[PDB]
Amino acid sequence: VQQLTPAQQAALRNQQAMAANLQARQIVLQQSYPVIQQVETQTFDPANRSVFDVTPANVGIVKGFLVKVTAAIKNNHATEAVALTDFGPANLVQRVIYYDPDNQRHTETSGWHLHFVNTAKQGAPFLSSMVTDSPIKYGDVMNVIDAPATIAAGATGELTMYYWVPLAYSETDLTGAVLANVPQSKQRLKLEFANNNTAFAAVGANPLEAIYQGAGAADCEFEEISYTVYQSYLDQLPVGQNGYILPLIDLSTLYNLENSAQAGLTPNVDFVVQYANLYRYLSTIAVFDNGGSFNAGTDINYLSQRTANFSDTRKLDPKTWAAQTRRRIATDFPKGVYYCDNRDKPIYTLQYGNVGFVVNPKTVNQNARLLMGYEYFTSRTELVNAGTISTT
Amino acid sequence: QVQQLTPAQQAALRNQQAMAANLQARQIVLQQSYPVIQQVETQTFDPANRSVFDVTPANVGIVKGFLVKVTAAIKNNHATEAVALTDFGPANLVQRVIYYDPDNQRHTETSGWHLHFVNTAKQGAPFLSSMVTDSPIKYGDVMNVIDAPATIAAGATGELTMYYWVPLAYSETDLTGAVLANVPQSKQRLKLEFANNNTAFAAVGANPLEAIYQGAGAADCEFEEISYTVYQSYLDQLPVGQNGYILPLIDLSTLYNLENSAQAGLTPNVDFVVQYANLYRYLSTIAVFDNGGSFNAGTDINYLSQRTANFSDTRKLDPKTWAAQTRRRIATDFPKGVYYCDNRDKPIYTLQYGNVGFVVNPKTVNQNARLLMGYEYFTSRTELVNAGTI
Amino acid sequence: AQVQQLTPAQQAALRNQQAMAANLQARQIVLQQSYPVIQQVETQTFDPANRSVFDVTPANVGIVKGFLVKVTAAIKNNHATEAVALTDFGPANLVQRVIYYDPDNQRHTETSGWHLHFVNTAKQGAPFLSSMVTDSPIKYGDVMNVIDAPATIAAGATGELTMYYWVPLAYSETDLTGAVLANVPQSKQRLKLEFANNNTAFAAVGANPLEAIYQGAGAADCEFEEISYTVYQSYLDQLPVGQNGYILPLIDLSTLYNLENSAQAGLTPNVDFVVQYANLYRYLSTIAVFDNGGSFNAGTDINYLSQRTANFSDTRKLDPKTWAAQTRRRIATDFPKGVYYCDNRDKPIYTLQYGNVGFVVNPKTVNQNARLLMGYEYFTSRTELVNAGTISTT
Amino acid sequence: QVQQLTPAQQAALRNQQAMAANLQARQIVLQQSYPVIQQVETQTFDPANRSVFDVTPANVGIVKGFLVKVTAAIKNNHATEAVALTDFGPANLVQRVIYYDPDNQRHTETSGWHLHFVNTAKQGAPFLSSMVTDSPIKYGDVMNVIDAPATIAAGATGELTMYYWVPLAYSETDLTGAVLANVPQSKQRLKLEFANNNTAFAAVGANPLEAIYQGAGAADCEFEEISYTVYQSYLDQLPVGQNGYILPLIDLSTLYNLENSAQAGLTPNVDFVVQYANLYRYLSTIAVFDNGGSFNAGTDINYLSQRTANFSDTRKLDPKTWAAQTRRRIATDFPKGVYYCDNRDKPIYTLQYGNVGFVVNPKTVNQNARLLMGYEYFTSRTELVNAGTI
Repeated sequence: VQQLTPAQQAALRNQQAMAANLQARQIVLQQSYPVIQQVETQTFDPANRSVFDVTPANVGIVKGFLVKVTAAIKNNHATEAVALTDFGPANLVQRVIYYDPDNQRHTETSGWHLHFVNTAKQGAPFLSSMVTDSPIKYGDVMNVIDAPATIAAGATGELTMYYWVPLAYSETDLTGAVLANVPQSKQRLKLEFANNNTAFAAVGANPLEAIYQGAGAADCEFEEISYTVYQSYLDQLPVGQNGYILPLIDLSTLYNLENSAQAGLTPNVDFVVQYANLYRYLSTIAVFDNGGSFNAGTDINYLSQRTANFSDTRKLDPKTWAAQTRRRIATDFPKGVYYCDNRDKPIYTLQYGNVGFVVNPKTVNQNARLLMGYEYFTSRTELVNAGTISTT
Repeated sequence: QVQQLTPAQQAALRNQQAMAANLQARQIVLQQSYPVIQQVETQTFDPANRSVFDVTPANVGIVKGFLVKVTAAIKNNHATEAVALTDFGPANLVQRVIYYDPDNQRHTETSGWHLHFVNTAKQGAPFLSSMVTDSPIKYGDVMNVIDAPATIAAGATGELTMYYWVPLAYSETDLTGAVLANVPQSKQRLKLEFANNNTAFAAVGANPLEAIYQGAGAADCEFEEISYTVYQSYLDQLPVGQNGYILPLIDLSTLYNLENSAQAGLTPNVDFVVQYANLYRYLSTIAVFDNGGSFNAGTDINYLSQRTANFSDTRKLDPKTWAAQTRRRIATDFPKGVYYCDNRDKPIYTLQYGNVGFVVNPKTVNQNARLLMGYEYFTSRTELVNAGTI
Repeated sequence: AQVQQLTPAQQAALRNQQAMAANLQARQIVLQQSYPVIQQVETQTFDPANRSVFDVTPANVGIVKGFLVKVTAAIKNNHATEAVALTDFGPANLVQRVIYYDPDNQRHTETSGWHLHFVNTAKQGAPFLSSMVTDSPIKYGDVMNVIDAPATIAAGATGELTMYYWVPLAYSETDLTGAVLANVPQSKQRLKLEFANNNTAFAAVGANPLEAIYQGAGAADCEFEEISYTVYQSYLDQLPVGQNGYILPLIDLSTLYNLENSAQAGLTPNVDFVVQYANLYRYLSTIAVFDNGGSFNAGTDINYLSQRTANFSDTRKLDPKTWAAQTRRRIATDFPKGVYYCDNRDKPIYTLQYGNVGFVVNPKTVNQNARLLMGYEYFTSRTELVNAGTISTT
Repeated sequence: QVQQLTPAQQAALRNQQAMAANLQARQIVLQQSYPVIQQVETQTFDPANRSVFDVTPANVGIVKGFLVKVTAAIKNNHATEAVALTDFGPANLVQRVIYYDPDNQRHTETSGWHLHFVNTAKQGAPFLSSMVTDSPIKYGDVMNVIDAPATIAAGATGELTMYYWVPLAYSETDLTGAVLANVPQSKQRLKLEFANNNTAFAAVGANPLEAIYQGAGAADCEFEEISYTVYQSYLDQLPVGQNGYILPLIDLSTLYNLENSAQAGLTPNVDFVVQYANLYRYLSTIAVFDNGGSFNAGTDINYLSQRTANFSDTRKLDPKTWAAQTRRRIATDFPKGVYYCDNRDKPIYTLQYGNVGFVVNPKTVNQNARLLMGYEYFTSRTELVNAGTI
């Protein structure tokens, strides 16, 4: 007969709180107004400081941040040039941490992983201009994301990069958004930037977190790095009786971005990375750093997503795997990056039992690691929606 | 009934309570099930030995379709002359696709070029292609999912890959046409005819409709190796109620079929009507104007149209305005000679044979000129009372 | 049923006979209490190098019986030495297409200009709007040049053409079957007219002069100077009013009288080429034009023509010279070379099953790109034109 | 109904009590009556003067068919060049056969070559031929029942002999199709058109389809004489019961008809579908692939088939396996270009016009290429509600 999973039994005992959460989200999105506003601008030399702290404005229901990073890389070598890596200007930011007003961190990931989830949630390369056949001069007019492909010996290059640091899931789904109408509780957006060490790899180094690589990289340096943060929030919140109208489940659930690093790979043996409990995984990104070398599928036998340790659900070679990615973002990721979409059916071990991610390599070099990147929800329920001054 | 024989209110000759239970049972299935894709067969062969293969898919779950990866290697053993790609290219690696339901019931019987274009038209873009952007981050053509060299020189070798989605269900959210295969009657069949050394290399001046390469060195071009891999997409972990499986009973008893046809007898500056058939629910129409081995970009056509009996021409347009309606569909143009007609918002369903027709008015017609028609359509299990498409 | 599928008594039990007796009473009241008006509804003069397709707004009044279309042209031959000569279809190719839409956006007649001209001939009993030559000493004859065209335009000369077309809606002046009640305030009623232009009206030597007007060695330099058109609408005004609104023949106004053309190819020598008639139409006549690859012959490339039926195979299997003898009893002449007329006005083809009646051409010699250009007139009785199919099949 | 539109149990929408009374009355007639064959008409003419004849036999009994002996004499008045026989040969001595009922209802309207091949197909051997054996007893070709010289030299004269069975009843034990001529109405007609001096001699290069001889002296060949004789097979002493004649009522109101057709519009390497009309009961199909006046032994055909709407191809075979299935039928091969399809065990009977089709996939198509289709079929007296036999 019919038997429900523990995930479906929880969905029937929380079905009146979810109906109240849906009708409170519809009232907020109907009656509020989207505002984007600059909250911080700074220009620094990264030979003195590279870790920065950004205090957001405490207003409305925050949906996310737009970070604009601009750089002025100068090459001081006499006779040798450098060239862009495969991640390029996405390594201008090395780490993004955001802390809640409750001092609970939401997103703690690197710069390349934030860019690829921005790519995956758009359906195209993030803030890119596609090439067409039109005689009307569209195209790369404004240089939103730009970097020169080669900085010569004695030249100077200007870089621009945009990051969307997400808090809410989308502009119509407020799962993960932050109430910020609290004056005494600050937020925090920690931003690590590149240096003259971590951004100019030599010939034979690991260009994973670098920006330029070449035989003149020992004399490449920044001149300045400027950043600008834009806070995107919902102003003019609806107020009924009993205070603000709030999607309580959507504000207590987080939406996170985390990356890891697994090692110890063996040729032609299944490397398994287990999905953890309590998380509802929306996308996995695996990067095969094969010891400072990135190859277009020719060092992988197959990628997979297993149930318990048995009965695979998508076991594909690295071109059939990339064919499912081309239905998502209308291109494929750089060399070594493999994306797995789980947005319609999220990987939830309460629903499916133990689920792992499998990589079977073909060639494993020395210092070869597997760089995971996750994107998920997590709930952790609440009992007080209060915090109102009664002497007002 | 101002234009079509039955409008959408008169086309409600169905039960409308079996339609309500079908839509409810489909939405239950698409929640409690999980999509699995897995390889079912793989074989590497030589086209000089064998060229037609029959593939046995697994009898699991509710089957949604098949992803066929075909990889090939071509040696050009000419002394001095090279060959070049045709307009259809690696999409002619597979010559025929026939699928058979466990009750020995055929579903899709097309060529490979027609199956590729329906894959393009259902994505909104060329199938499994990578768009070219302006990013400094190195996206682009990285993995070479669909790829073929544009020219194989004399004494060189070219490696080329092609993917085909053989559909059974209509889409990922519409389960019309899907096959229940848990406890079947017999095995399923996936007949696959591949390209030969006789069909894949056309000489200078030949008809490059089914060819892959064409040039002066085509007499000394040969295959070395063709591998195929068939993946099966299906829905596992089906929901179970008080009476066994929860099933969309008239989505599984419906056939989402793709079919091919061909009509000849064109004369210049008059209408060449290609009459649709009754009792099919036509969803799209692809016409390929093979003008005697020559393919032109609308230069040999006065107009294209789609008529009715009561109404006149409904979308009579010149070839560049017909192409403008397809750049809103797939965001590019089809190759030369290929014309797409979408009827997905309003399917053709007549009850009289020649009630709706497809019209091409040519202006220059060479000998052995023909229209190569491809159809995708819905039909129930009473396809046995139908007639020929066209 | 021995020849036809439905006998005239069998297809009279498929109709309401009390609604038909009430329909012929309402037609006699309309035809004796109305006034026939003919009125010019549109006129403009153009250059076909600028515009050649026109939409004509008629007048929304009365019960419309048809349209009279006068076309005048001014062809110039800018060649240096060579002249051109008039083709067999001639000035009848001044109009290329005719489409009429009624007040309810329902099309009626969608045919070519040469096919409209031959049905105009076939219903008069003579070549349309022509004057016969007599031996009267009183100066009758061709005084006004109603339909006129010079036979040859020399190098550096100009010719004036004049052509008339009757676009029928009603079947005749005594039978209002096919007429349109147009006293409704709308704008969907129009008369689309595509005219000849500089590409379709001058054919080179050895080309296909089917839709051309002139043909010769100097046809590359022939141009139009000017084309004028004038449209006259014939209708019945002051409709009789009893109670319950107007007194109208309801079956006559819910029936279409249409003219349609189609082309079929695929002829091979010395075997039958059966062009099938269609289900649910009521065919009245049939024009067949044998374009033998740009060549038109006076029956010297046909074995025989015939009409065909499922049981009772051939009904008029005749020689081409004997087929022409049955049309000299109709129009007191014969049609141009390649044109063959089949009359079915006494017993109309109405056949309830698609290819039951067919039209046969047995050719002796078939050139490359040969075809039959059919032309049909029919009653089709709206509420079953929606359930109809294609007008022909081979 | 997996394969056909209506299977044999669904095609039993007849009375089945009038079927058992028809079967009972048929064997009473076949036991009690007596087969009579007698001469109707003999006539000797010149084809330069007259060539079409109308034979009016007497209205006796239950008519089973007609035997037509045609004898001819052909002079070759050329100076130095000779002519040679075609593949169809003396079977083109009769160009057209039409029979009419006493009620002026036509039954068979074919050519002479198609009437000959149906005579071959219903026997199991070439019609009225001598099997070559090894016996020392002098059997063989003694009487020359069907004879023609293979080559008529310059100045020579050749004598031809040819026999035709024009069928009315289907067989000698099945009276389906027979004509009850004991009626108070007019006499039956048998229209016969013969060869001329314009249609029996083809020049070198011309189409030898309706010709008898073909060669470089064919401009000077002419008939000296053609004689014909018509015999009539019928049953007399019909049984009388209590209510008059004992008659197979729904066997005499059924027509066994042979009919001819022709379709054009072939292009290389695509399917050319020729659809089987509804309401006929097709027993056989003869398709002659005239490839522009050239007849080949399967070298210009990829495959032949018989499609269905619900099913796929049912007998898709290469042209030598298709000929292998007819060697189990007539114990030899039909001439070059002639392809035979047998449906006598399960006749085609659709109720929808394009349910079953006949497919030829060519590989080389010349100009004026066509298929010459010949059908034989059963139909009731409601042939008046039928359509064309494409």
